[PDB]
Amino acid sequence: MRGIILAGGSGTRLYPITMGISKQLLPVYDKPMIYYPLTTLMMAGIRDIQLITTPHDAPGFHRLLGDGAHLGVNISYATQDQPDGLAQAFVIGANHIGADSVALVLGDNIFYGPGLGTSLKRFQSISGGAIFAYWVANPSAYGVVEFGGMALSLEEKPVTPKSNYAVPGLYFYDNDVIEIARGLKKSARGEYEITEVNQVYLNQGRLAVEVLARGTAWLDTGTFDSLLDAADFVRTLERRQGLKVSIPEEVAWRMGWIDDEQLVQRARALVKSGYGNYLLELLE
Amino acid sequence: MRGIILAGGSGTRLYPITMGISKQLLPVYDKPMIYYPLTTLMMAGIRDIQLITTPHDAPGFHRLLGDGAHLGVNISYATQDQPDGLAQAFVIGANHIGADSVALVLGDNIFYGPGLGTSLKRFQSISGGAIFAYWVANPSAYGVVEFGALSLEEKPKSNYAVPGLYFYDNDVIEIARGLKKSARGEYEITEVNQVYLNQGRLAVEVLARGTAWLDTGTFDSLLDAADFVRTLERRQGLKVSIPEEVAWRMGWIDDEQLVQRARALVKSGYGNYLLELLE
Amino acid sequence: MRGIILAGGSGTRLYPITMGISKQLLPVYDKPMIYYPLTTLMMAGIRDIQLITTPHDAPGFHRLLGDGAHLGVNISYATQDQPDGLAQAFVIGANHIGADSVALVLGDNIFYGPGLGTSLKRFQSISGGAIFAYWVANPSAYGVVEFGMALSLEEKPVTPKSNYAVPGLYFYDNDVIEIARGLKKSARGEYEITEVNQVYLNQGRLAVEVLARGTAWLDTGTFDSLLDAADFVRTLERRQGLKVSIPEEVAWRMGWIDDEQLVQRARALVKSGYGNYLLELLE
Amino acid sequence: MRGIILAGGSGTRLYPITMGISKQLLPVYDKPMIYYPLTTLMMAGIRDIQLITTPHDAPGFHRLLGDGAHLGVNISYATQDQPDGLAQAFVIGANHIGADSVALVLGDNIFYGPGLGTSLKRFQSISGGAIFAYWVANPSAYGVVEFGAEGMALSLEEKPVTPKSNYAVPGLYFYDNDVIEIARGLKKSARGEYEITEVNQVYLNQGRLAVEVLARGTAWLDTGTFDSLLDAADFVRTLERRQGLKVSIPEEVAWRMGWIDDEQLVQRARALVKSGYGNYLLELLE
Ligand SMILES: Cc1cn([C@H]2C[C@H](O)[C@@H](COP(=O)(O)OP(=O)(O)O[C@H]3O[C@H](CO)[C@@H](O)[C@H](O)[C@H]3O)O2)c(=O)[nH]c1=O
Ligand SMILES: Cc1cn([C@H]2C[C@H](O)[C@@H](COP(=O)(O)OP(=O)(O)O[C@H]3O[C@H](CO)[C@@H](O)[C@H](O)[C@H]3O)O2)c(=O)[nH]c1=O
Ligand SMILES: Cc1cn([C@H]2C[C@H](O)[C@@H](COP(=O)(O)OP(=O)(O)O[C@H]3O[C@H](CO)[C@@H](O)[C@H](O)[C@H]3O)O2)c(=O)[nH]c1=O
Ligand SMILES: Cc1cn([C@H]2C[C@H](O)[C@@H](COP(=O)(O)OP(=O)(O)O[C@H]3O[C@H](CO)[C@@H](O)[C@H](O)[C@H]3O)O2)c(=O)[nH]c1=O
Ligand SMILES: Cc1cn([C@H]2C[C@H](O)[C@@H](COP(=O)(O)OP(=O)(O)O[C@H]3O[C@H](CO)[C@@H](O)[C@H](O)[C@H]3O)O2)c(=O)[nH]c1=O
Ligand SMILES: Cc1cn([C@H]2C[C@H](O)[C@@H](COP(=O)(O)OP(=O)(O)O)O2)c(=O)[nH]c1=O
Ligand SMILES: Cc1cn([C@H]2C[C@H](O)[C@@H](COP(=O)(O)OP(=O)(O)O)O2)c(=O)[nH]c1=O
Ligand SMILES: Cc1cn([C@H]2C[C@H](O)[C@@H](COP(=O)(O)OP(=O)(O)O)O2)c(=O)[nH]c1=O
Ligand SMILES: [Cl-]
Ligand SMILES: [Mg+2]
Ligand SMILES: [Mg+2]
Ligand SMILES: [Mg+2]
Ligand SMILES: [Mg+2]
Ligand SMILES: [Mg+2]
Ligand code: NA
Repeated sequence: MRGIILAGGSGTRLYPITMGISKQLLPVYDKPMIYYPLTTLMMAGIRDIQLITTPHDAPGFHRLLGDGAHLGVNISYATQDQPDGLAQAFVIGANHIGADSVALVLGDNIFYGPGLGTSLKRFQSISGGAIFAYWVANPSAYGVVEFGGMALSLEEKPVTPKSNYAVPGLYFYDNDVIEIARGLKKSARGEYEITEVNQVYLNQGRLAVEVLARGTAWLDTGTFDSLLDAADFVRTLERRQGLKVSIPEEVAWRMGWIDDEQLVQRARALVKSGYGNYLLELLE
Repeated sequence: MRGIILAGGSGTRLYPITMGISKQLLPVYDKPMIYYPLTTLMMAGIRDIQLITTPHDAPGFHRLLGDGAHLGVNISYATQDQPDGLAQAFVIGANHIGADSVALVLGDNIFYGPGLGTSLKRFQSISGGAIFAYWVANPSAYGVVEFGALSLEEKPKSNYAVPGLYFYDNDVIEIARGLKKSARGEYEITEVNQVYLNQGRLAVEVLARGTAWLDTGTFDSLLDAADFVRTLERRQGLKVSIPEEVAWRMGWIDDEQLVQRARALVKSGYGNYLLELLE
Repeated sequence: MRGIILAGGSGTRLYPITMGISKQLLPVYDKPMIYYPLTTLMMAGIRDIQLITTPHDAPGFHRLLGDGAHLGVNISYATQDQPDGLAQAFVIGANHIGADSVALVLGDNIFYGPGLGTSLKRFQSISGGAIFAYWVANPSAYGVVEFGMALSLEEKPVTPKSNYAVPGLYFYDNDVIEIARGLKKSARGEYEITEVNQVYLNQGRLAVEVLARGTAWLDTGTFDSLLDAADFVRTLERRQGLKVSIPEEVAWRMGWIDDEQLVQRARALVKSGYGNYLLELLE
Repeated sequence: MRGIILAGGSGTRLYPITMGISKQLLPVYDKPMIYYPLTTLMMAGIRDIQLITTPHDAPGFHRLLGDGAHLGVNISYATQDQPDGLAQAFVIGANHIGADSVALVLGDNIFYGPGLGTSLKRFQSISGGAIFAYWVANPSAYGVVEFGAEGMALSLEEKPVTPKSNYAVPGLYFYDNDVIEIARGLKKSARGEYEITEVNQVYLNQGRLAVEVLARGTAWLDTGTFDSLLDAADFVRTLERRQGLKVSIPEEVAWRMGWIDDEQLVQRARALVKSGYGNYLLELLE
């Protein structure tokens, strides 16, 4: 299975913060935003990960991640000329995907909790599509899945939502998604829609939908309030429960993709922020 | 008076966040970090403002700020190739400063409260230097002033921090030049202040009771800053350091310009506050 | 002008917290809830303050506040046998008020900012009624005032005519007692403060002021609003070095207690940190 | 095994808050403080629970908890004349404990996370004593346990000026029946109190103190200062807002244990309608 992080977009909902910088390079407490979706792929067992970025923001990502060898992975890059839809991930990313299955994660999404770690490897064998559902108070802000207990309908940002279940930005597909995505026309709102990709899998009878487990947090960081709330959550997990979450150096180390020497290496550079100290303790 | 914002630095206390974004382009709730020291200069009535940035981050600043004209100011850019210390502000910015007095603000500082708004205009006339003091529990983390003004020491003989806002007459260009490095290895703003102190030409004001001064340079201090700004909006209905507001209140842009900035920033909710300013 | 704090009620919106203890004895960061409305009355210059409580919660209040002498005021008590509504403050409190004007503050309310400190003494000379207005995003939760000047007043409207809540601070001349005595129970089953205000509005004798820009107003009667309030107060201290609604400070600033008395208060409260602030006042 | 919650104390470190309310009746977000230690005992499988309070604070606890039957538990109420120390729990509570083992939990403590739920029942068979350890930045502020080279407990000190480790000893203790006589033999410490640390020292010196470092990802909190109380409330709200969990809900535990049935749970939900807390109970039934 190959991994893609959609990390472009104009970030208009964060202006003026994102006039000067990509949403995906914004801090969430103690690490760049892009670290969270990066680690979600890594935890699913994926080592070949492509970022799709705008042309103008790519150098930021290159400066931050290079080719990902320091994290035990192969990170590569592709460019999206304008932000004309999430379903373009599979078109732009088709070379990267090859003949494999794919996991797409959105660059502004944070997944945390039971079932959202190393157990995501269960999706590597995907046949058809697999997507998720997460109860929210305001479903009209998201893609929405309606159940009957199987999935019944999907709608992007419905003015009259048919459930309270948002569809988070993590999607697993077999290789058929490339042809599905290539065949899509632009929606009314001007975009190649991931919700329409999911519709085709649904029509065929091979969309699986799983409600995220009790105790899971899912966050989209695309508003001033949700970005700040995400940071507070991550800090709270460290201060109260002693956990640093989505630390790619740790995940790479726990998966065996880098050794102790390398871990120490990464830690030394990050000593002064406090981030590198966390890394050191993992050893002792 | 001309304005300089130091907005370079390596940001090593924020790694890895600052491996991919400048500290001065960090979000602090509803706006980027640079907006805070920028609006502090604008409130002092300063329209000639040079950002010193690193070569690599400069593009982000440009995309955000351009030439300033939309905020009714003249934003100019200079490069500092290496973060060799704060006093390089004056050497690097000397063509900018010219024959004028100068306000230097640090790119990662927030000033909020009594006496830190449009009353700052009074410093335009500065002769000598003028700096500030602010009580803090952890005086070691900052530069430090003792009163009888008595001693300055960069990182205690008191609990008074010297925050990152400094006003100098034209002499500072020469004084910065006539310096040579500290034990860690930087040209320190603290030494400039020492020089002015030595001639008996440094004024120091304790910031007013109830002022907030913040430095966003660590994971906790940044997040605490963000939280503070949001708290001001949710609890007190105040949006702070909005440059379009300051410019509009100063007469530097007009109603229809304001309405344009607002339309451009409508999706995030930031523009809606600018529209409310008219109603 | 005399003062009343309504500090009874059942606290159902905080159950099961308030199955133990009164809402008005809950912490907000560094002090009991009741200190905020108490200090409001004090900043208005009022020294004769009656607390109305339930019968069962009274001992908590007596333990905390006693007769108020340590704060340079006279705190007295009355009980409300059932929580039959806010306007009963003026019936229960009739003897306390006597012939005087009165300020009523609700026990779960925090007022902070410009115009909400010692400048409140300007209301002592009230003729008629004077109430306030504060923009909230969710007006249906509160008393609501519509402007055109005040056009209408409605208690928790399903379709609010404005975003302006009517906060729990009210100043009235002596006529309020008879107005309250004449009320019947609303559809809700309570003698409503909103109806008292309606009577003054009917008579053209209700003044309404929108709270100043930069003011905070809070009602702490939900889990979220209680916790939000605590976070706000701690933020003021951590970020701006302010401790707010400290009654010892207010009393000392009014001349009601002296330096040596302030020291005694500080000494009583030193293990928590609260007393250290009081010592820092002296310098 | 019997349970005791120590819920007295003067609460001086929270004055003036605790001049008007017991620390153990303070709000922690959506429930009183006392519900956390109570639910800890219940999750250990303990239904016979003694609450020790001050005499003046007792009525508030009775108003809250009544006879405990709504939670499927039996509540014995005791009072402590003066706050003379933690080990007095076993003297006051001697009749309550009888011949059984006992769990003691401190009224101002919150335990959350792996190993601190229903798996606590593993301590009912305790022989000797069993206590815990939790890394803190400021161990001076707590009882402190030092481990030897072989990883076993080596020393215990209450609030040492020079801590020998960073491991605080949290306020949850499991003991066999010998604890009563041990506690009976104690003299007041240099703080003037009958200390829990001295009880634990007796068992350690006897070679029968077991100490477990709390599992990775656990939260342990003491709510006895303005900042720790507020931090605790923030934590509990974040778990709901972000992870969709309400924690230490004793009605839920009683219902999961089979101590109350569906109709009883609804009855509790109905008493708790206006706050949101009851609505959570209704959601459990689905
Ligand atoms: C439209 C577009 C977006 N992006 C990036 C930016 C974000 O990291 C990510 C998703 O864009 P956003 O504008 O944040 O999308 P958002 O409104 O949050 O909605 C999406 O994300 C939601 C979950 O966060 C889903 O429930 C929706 O079904 C899905 O459409 O993709 C691209 O890289 N290219 C694009 O063309
Ligand atoms: C290993 C590791 C994990 N995490 C995060 C990822 C998740 O949000 C959270 C839990 O991840 P993991 O511990 O790998 O466990 P998870 O994927 O939930 O799998 C567990 O939970 C599943 C569902 O209960 C079980 O079926 C599995 O057997 C069990 O291993 O911790 C980090 O942030 N950093 C890490 O290094
Ligand atoms: C060294 C250096 C820094 N910078 C930028 C980064 C920051 O915006 C600002 C100050 O750099 P920082 O490393 O944050 O400095 P910091 O440790 O906070 O200390 C300074 O700022 C403190 C106030 O925050 C003062 O109390 C100290 O006296 C002063 O030394 O200048 C530059 O643009 N160029 C530079 O060469
Ligand atoms: C009904 C009743 C309440 N009380 C106490 C409890 C509270 O401290 C205070 C107010 O009662 P609460 O139930 O919070 O009222 P609440 O729903 O917030 O609304 C009141 O207060 C709101 C402002 O907080 C106003 O906007 C409303 O017009 C007013 O009716 O009075 C009494 O002492 N006796 C009572 O009969
Ligand atoms: C002295 C005393 C206290 N209490 C109650 C109040 C609290 O809920 C609980 C503990 O008293 P506190 O004064 O908070 O104790 P505290 O300083 O936190 O320290 C205790 O609890 C700490 C854990 O929170 C331990 O690490 C210490 O070893 C232990 O002595 O017992 C009583 O019921 N009776 C008492 O005599
Ligand atoms: C005028 C103005 C002030 N402020 C801030 C600056 C100060 O921190 C605070 C008070 O400033 P100001 O009202 O200008 O007061 P002063 O006369 O004390 O200088 O409000 C803004 O954030 N935006 C604005 O448009
Ligand atoms: C004097 C004083 C005011 N305050 C609060 C009350 C108000 O919320 C705010 C300002 O009050 P104050 O300075 O008295 O101003 P005003 O003249 O505007 O009424 O500070 C305290 O908390 N403690 C005090 O001792
Ligand atoms: C069963 C249950 C557990 N919990 C809490 C207790 C613990 O802090 C955490 C885990 O408890 P539990 O799931 O019982 O697991 P363990 O087997 O690790 O003991 O969840 C509740 O808050 N409510 C509940 O109803
Ligand atoms: Cl109430
Ligand atoms: Mg998004
Ligand atoms: Mg700094
Ligand atoms: Mg109320
Ligand atoms: Mg018995
Ligand atoms: Mg304690
Ligand atoms: Na037994």
